[PDB]
Amino acid sequence: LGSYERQGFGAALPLKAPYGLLIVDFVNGFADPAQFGGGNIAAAIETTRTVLAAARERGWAVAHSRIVYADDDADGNIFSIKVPGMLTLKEHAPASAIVPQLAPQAGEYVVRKSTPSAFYGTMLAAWLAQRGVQTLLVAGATTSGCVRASVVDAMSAGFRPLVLSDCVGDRALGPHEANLFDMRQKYAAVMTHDEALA
Amino acid sequence: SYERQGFGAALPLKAPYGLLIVDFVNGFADPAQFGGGNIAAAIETTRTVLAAARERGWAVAHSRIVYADDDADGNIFSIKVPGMLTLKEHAPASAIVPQLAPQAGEYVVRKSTPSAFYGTMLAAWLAQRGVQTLLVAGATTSGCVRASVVDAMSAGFRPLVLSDCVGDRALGPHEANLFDMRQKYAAVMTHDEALAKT
Amino acid sequence: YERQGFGAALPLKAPYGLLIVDFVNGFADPAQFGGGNIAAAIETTRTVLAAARERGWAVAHSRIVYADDDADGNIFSIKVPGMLTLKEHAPASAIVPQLAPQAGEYVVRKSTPSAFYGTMLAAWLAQRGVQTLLVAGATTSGCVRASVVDAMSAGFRPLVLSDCVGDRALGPHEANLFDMRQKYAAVMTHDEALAKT
Amino acid sequence: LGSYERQGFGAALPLKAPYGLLIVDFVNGFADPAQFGGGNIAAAIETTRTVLAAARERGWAVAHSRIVYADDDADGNIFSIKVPGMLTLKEHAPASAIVPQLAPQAGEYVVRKSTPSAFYGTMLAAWLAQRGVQTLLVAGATTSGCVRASVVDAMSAGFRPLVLSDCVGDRALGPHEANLFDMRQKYAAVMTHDEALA
Repeated sequence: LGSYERQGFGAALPLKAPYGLLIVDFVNGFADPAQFGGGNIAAAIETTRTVLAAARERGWAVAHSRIVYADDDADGNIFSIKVPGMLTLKEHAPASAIVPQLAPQAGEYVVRKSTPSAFYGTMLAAWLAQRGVQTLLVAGATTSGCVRASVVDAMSAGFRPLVLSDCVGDRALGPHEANLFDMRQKYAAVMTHDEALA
Repeated sequence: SYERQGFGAALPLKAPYGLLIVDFVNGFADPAQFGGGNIAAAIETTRTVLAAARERGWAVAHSRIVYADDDADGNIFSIKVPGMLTLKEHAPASAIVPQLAPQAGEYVVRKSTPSAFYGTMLAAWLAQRGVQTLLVAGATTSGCVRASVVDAMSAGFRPLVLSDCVGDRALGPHEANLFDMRQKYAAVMTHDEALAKT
Repeated sequence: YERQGFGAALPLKAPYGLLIVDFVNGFADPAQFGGGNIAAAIETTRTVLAAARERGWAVAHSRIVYADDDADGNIFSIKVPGMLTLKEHAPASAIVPQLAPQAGEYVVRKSTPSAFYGTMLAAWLAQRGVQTLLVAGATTSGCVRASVVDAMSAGFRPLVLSDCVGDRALGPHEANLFDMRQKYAAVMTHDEALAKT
Repeated sequence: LGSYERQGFGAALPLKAPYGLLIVDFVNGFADPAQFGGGNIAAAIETTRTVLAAARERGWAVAHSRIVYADDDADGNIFSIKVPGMLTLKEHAPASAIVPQLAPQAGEYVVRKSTPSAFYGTMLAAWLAQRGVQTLLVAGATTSGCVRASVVDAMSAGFRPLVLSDCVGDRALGPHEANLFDMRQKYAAVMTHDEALA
């Protein structure tokens, strides 16, 4: 693991406005640990609220993500084979719904996805492109799933990702911190929410 | 919680098959620059695999990180990992290692981001051939391998992770990323198992 | 075009799919966004769609749809102010009844001309192994031609059903069929297509 | 043709900074009427030099497109089924080179594609998003071809297209003028170069 600093990894990603905020799948099925798990997801959702309000106070473009399949499993995919309970994430299923504490407002965009990433076959890139977004704070679940996937795509799409370490949670803490490492060492700025805001 | 929330489900293999070898390039073969860890081993192991594909008629595509000579397309990825800039077309570091040298009509895919698919023709190329299951070998396990794997799932292809054919510079990062991929994104197996079943 | 090698034939190749682009109430009725030959295109598509279901082909439909607060109001809705009126539950945005979606049929929602742009449609077709995409919809010089180029670029063989695509104005319809024929597609009537497939 | 004004097509697309210039496929092959040129492409090439020169001294983001296929035809696609001459635009074939008149310098990106649009299977979108580009001047060839593909994708990608009326070119005036109509109507601000820079 010394190879990372030798070969020049983990360089700081300087921060640049305009800012935006992406919250990825903080949805009833991911908050409640009976369905799609809880390690530090419950905690992450709640801390995120400060950011969200911070977002709305500064006039930040904000985007929320939801995994949504079609009711007749029309768009059932390779993903929903590997993790079968994702098919159950239908448009009206309470389980697919954003959690009351992060409920969307005003001109904030809600993106429906059938993949891990909030960019993949969505209009997220162009929405942020259009709004001239340079740096993008990310929050959500899962750290080792949709978050990271969404985070690497933010990067590739041309956005300076800033991962809120205390605003992403997983059902599993080991994966949680390894994916923070990967991301810290390769794909974005990685700091807690009070730090980000400042 | 992973078991109890339905993860880990087998992803059956489905012909026709293809092979994607990601960033098996001198940069990543060579530990003074970007290599190290278990990268030298997956490269040799991948030869056996690349040979089989050649015998069986599969679509084979190779990936290479390539940034512009004048840093024209230097990007956010370039900022966390400034060395990725150094991989110019015609820098020997960007060249596919000689021992997996392309043939024939095997597609060499040029990318400037982690994933083989991002900002490239790989899905279209594979789509046109009707590949259903994609063997993936390459580096880095925790880097470009995982990005390509997740994107290949997202684009419709069943990912087949050849776990002794993917390498990283650090064993912790390598194991963690293989675990995520098996859980969520791919059928992970050894070349022996994959080759025989396919 | 012939001196430079254009409009070569594009041979047909199973598995077949069908795309129906934006045949919605807004686009079929002439005061809203419809007009011209769009309505007869809808009626000829019915026959194709029926055959697709019987043949077991993958069927996609598309719909233009913006968010209800206009949060995703983009550049396309600056050029064409009306498009923003295509909200999810707005009747204008709903597929025409003649062509209602059944069971396995994918409803692609979009806020741009192409059914491929920022949608999963390439990924949906590829999962199935569709090699040839039959295309119907409105508008020939809009969402069709954009969809036809994109399926071509995503590696699919576009078969444009020239009598199932329809437009506001004949000229653009005709000069966009021409392009599609010269650069992007097998273009042919729906009865040839149903025969050769 | 009345229908356009009545249903609200053709409304103004306001020019918004910062600006960016895209030049599509003004390559020797498309300047040369034996191969892919003809019509008003020659004159589009010459007028373009003025927009390019203004782009450089104004600090505008500049991207230039080229069509390029692999030497061994490994990326032969549906496009070159329909226009087989496309196969001969190989990386080092004179016909694939940007015409000397619009010789790129600088941090000017050159984007290599095998499809009509400069945006499809390329980094162009992420490239302009990182630079914060809001309005994108377009020029190139063919109007009824790669320029129309590029301008519709530009727009879709969240950028304000601006077709340089006299810097886009075709081999036939009928398709040229049909395509400017559609673009003027659904996709772009359309106006001459001097209108444009002023």
